[PDB]
Amino acid sequence: MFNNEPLEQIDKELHDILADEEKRQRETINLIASENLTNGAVRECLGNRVSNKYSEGYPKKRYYGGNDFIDKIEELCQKRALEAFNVSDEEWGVNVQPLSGSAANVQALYALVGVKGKIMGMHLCSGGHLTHGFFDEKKKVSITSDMFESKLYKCNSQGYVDLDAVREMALSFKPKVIICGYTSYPRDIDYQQFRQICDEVNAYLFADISHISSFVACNILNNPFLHADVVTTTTHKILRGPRSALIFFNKKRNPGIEQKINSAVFPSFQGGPHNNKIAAVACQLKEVHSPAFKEYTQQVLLNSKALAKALISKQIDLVTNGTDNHLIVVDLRKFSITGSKLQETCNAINVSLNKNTIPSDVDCVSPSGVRIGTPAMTTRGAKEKDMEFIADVLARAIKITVDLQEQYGKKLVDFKKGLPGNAQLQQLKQEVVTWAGALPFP
Amino acid sequence: MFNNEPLEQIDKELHDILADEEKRQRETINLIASENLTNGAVRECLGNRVSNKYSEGYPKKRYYGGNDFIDKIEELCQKRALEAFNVSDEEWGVNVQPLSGSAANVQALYALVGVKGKIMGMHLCSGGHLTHGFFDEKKKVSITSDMFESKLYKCNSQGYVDLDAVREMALSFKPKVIICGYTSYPRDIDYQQFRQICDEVNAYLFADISHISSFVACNILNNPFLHADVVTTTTHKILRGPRSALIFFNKKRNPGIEQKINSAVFPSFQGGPHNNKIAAVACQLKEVHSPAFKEYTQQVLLNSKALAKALISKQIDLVTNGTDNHLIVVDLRKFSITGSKLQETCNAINVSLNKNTIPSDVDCVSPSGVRIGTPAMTTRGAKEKDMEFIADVLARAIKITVDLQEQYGKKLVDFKKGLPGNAQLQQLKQEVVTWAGALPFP
Ligand SMILES: COC(=O)c1ccc(-c2cc(C#N)cc([C@@]3(C(C)C)C(C#N)=C(N)Oc4n[nH]c(C)c43)c2)s1
Ligand SMILES: COC(=O)c1ccc(-c2cc(C#N)cc([C@@]3(C(C)C)C(C#N)=C(N)Oc4n[nH]c(C)c43)c2)s1
Ligand SMILES: Cc1ncc(COP(=O)(O)O)c(CNCC(=O)O)c1O
Ligand SMILES: Cc1ncc(COP(=O)(O)O)c(CNCC(=O)O)c1O
Ligand SMILES: [Cl-]
Repeated sequence: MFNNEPLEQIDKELHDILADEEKRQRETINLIASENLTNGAVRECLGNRVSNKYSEGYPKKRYYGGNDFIDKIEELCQKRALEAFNVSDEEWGVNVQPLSGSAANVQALYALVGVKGKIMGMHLCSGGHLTHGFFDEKKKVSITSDMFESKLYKCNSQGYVDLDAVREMALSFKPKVIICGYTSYPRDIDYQQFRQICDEVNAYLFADISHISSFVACNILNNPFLHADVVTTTTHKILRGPRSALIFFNKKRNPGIEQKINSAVFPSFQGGPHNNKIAAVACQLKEVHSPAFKEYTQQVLLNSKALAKALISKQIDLVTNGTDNHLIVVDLRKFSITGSKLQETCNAINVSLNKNTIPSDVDCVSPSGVRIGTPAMTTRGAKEKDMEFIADVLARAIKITVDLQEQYGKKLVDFKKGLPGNAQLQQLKQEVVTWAGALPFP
Repeated sequence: MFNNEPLEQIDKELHDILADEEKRQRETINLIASENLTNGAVRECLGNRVSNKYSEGYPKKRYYGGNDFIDKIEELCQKRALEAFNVSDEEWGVNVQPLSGSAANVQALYALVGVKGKIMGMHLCSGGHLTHGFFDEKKKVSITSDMFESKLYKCNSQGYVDLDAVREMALSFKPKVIICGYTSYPRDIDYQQFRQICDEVNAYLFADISHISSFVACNILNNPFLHADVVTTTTHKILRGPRSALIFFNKKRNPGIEQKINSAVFPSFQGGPHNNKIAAVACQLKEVHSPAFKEYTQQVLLNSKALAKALISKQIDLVTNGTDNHLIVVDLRKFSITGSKLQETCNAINVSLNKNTIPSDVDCVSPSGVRIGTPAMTTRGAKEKDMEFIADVLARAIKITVDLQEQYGKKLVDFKKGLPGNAQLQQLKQEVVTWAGALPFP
């Protein structure tokens, strides 16, 4: 007793905006480090009827039957995750039901520590995620700072993790979990030294590798699996999967972590799984293991190294003066402009990037940087030669921002008033749209 | 640098299970009360490229830009939600980012009370959801029982909400939230009475209409908006949308609950929203408001009324001896078989249903009932006349179960041993599949 008209006919208002979004995405130099583009195969999963199914519990331990084919899919997804991260399904378990990275972290953290639980994570301003225990003085911003007791370590003035400060913190504060793996961190991680600090204080090692998952998979970067009790990743970023999360747990290092974590996901926090998510993670995970995806990951780093290089060739300062991964955080201080200002300037020329804090920063408001990353563009067929152009565009943006601030004022309200109608921005968007509009597009 | 190979050629392994799943669904009499089937237009959103975007924040207040088209998509969703639930956007707000009902409830609960806060909800065994503060003696099973201090009210032997008990409890325990709205409850709710007890104790009124959302929209059942501070609903059940949730808040009764609820969702709990969810919800919410969907909802109840009647005509006991909504809970005591067994008997014949507790029950294992509902089959186009046949199938299932329990014993695996190859179940399956396979399938 339903309507079966396609989306164009059924809701013309919506289909318009979705085709507009398509065009915007197609005609953008997308530098959001956390973004990517899924193929049609993954979206065919997310669009699949497999999501009609309530399948609470676990495969072979459902509450309902009729989950014959769902069980197979959940199992295939777990088979492939551990396969793809080169871990033995005898030493490592994986949960494939978490709905997103933020849910997975909260869930996994709760499993290890529980309420009033003590956790250590990197501060937001230093490159840590909200779910790593973020608070301001006035408010416990993340549940992770509220349902848990959280202390936060900073990076040094040069933007690097200070393992010394972690020790000072870990030994005195004495937490049950220490979190490593970050949201805007341009360098690789010394996990082994984290393992060294965790042992010293009997803490669990939590590695959230959401930004760098593919590197870890493709053995391009350090392996946290060698040293960590839990590892969480999102699937929608560099892994180029759907929006979802995976929780990995070392059965060997702490048996009965399986039940602990499998129950945190359900019934502690979640209800029915989203099978279309699961089905899509399955789909992307097949691709992850292939040596073709390894080419793509290498390409991401090649592009990032080249981009960093090209930005430095133009007298632009980077934090840590470079990158080990897919991401660069530009320091804007020498230019006397905010990341807030530059983000707007880039939006006007169809350049997606986000503002970001740096180490000298004191507020999440008025931050002195932007964060770019290469996974999306790499996916669109861009190579190292193309990086000079993006660098060129970012430099021009920066110059135009400096000009517009001089003409309208350091006040953001004022500044944006200078943005529309501007001759050079229209010129630059145009060049951007020209080049962007014609690259490969899943 | 991607593969655009379609699903059938990219991952043959997976496509097959999805094709198998598709077939099972097409050939099943689905009586899972919480299930439904989405049209191809809602699946077209879930598959849309809009999920590429990271848009942490709220519309007009993102942390990024290039959210021009997403802000519109999110805005149209909140418009249509408040429309559909017939509430004024001046009086009520809605959050459209919760990833599923359990996240929404956890989020909304937190917003109202926060850590170590006091909540009251119906017990699981009495019809309550896990997210309404469920614990057992041995463990706090839901986070809602652990990150909150929860107390649980039971229905009377008759299977109805004992409002006396709720006051006896609310006045002594004195919680800050009371939750009503249930997972397996066959009758309508007296919300006013709930409003009356909440006022006496200065508590919030939490109404979870996930199972009955459509009724309430279409004005077939009591309206919780008249009395409630928060209203949560999932969107994939009777509403027949994608898997997602809505949180509704009364601004006039509770000013500044907006920021409280909006910040609970992000950044307290979640990260990026899932814009395909949002896009799909929008799509369905348009459909919800049409006079045509009111037809479907009326049809649901018509069917459930007919099914109940038909079941009673066959000497089958229902809890509350009937239904006000889409769901029936059969009491199985006169037959001396558990729900668990009958579920198994039914899965064998492509009848999907679920074991459910009753008032006499004292364990969530070996419960004395099955919960059935009509939303899915009504979707297939079943009418009141078709309800005798389903009643007929369930009666026969119940009979065959008593036979198998007699032959192989009261123990589960033993009971299962009789299940495969049984002459009568094969005739009944065929019979099921024949009638089901030929019904309209979105
Ligand atoms: C009370 O809530 C808050 O104060 C905040 C919530 C989100 C905040 C934030 C602000 C900026 C800035 N400027 C940047 C972020 C990042 C960005 C990647 C977008 C961030 C940084 N810098 C880091 N490190 O982590 C993040 N997690 N989520 C988001 C949006 C961010 C978050 S501040
Ligand atoms: C430690 O975890 C547990 O004990 C349980 C988890 C889920 C449990 C459960 C058991 C049964 C049975 N029999 C039924 C449920 C229902 C069913 C609708 C599936 C339920 C009932 N009865 C109610 N009312 O609420 C529910 N929320 N989620 C699920 C699966 C259920 C939950 S018990
Ligand atoms: C370390 C980390 N963990 C989790 C998440 C995100 O979880 P969700 O899937 O719930 O958003 C992010 C992305 N953070 C935002 C960014 O990089 O832009 C992250 O960087
Ligand atoms: C009252 C209530 N709230 C929330 C949920 C489910 O939340 P998720 O969308 O996160 O699964 C249910 C369904 N519960 C299971 C059922 O009826 O089968 C429910 O009955
Ligand atoms: Cl989804």
